[PDB]
Amino acid sequence: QVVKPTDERIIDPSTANTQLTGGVCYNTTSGGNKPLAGSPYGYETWIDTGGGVCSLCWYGADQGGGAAFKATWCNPHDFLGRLGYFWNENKPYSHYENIYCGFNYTRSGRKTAGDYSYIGIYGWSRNPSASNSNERLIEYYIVEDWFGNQWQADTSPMGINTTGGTVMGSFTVDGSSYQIIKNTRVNQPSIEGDKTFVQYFSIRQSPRKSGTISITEHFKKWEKLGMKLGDNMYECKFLIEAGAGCGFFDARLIQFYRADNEGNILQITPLHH
Repeated sequence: QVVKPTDERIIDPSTANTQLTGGVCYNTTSGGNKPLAGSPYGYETWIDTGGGVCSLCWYGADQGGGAAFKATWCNPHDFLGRLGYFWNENKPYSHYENIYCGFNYTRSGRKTAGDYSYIGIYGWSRNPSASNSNERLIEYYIVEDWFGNQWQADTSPMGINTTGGTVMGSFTVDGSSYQIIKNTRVNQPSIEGDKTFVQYFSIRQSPRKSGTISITEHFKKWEKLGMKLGDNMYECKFLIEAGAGCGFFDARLIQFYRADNEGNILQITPLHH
């Protein structure tokens, strides 16, 4: 019994399908979070100079819910483009209350993003007091959609053969079941250098290109399964990741907002006939 917000500044994602223009584009690796002018958000790009042309283009503070962007890649070697909240102020997820993201995008078709790919919500968290040192750094994904590959349709949810790890459980939210997976990344690149850390995934069983993500509901369910996030959330951004391929992602809407359990808006973007 968390009340879903009904505030009229919330844009209905189902009909938010007007092509945006006037993007500001970034074609190289950003080197972490970069803040956006007149916006609460920041972007990050990871673009391999050894691959082909990639970009992320932000649609600005006054349209598309304020976090909308278009991304492109061609022969990338794991392109990541992402935009949303950057935190990293020593607070657990629960400090940020009930986080929601409304979205609506187009993208290139099946098998245009390599053998693995991810679309949805992404970030990191820190939990230094965790007794298992593997669990002191967390990378997370809520996966609404992907590009499939030669072997599996983009209409079929990815599994542990793509993510690695172990199915911990599942639940239903925002109109679909989600499979919850935990994976350990052993001596791999992170935001703290090469080390061992864990990854939490929620995989939407019915992939989709528009709707609302009740982000905090994922965080709550992960923690019930022993998948703890700790006390210093790094960020919470909308992501497209392409392992390879040549394609695009083009959002007409990405709108983050936060509300308390009564459903009152604490933060929303944007902001007479």
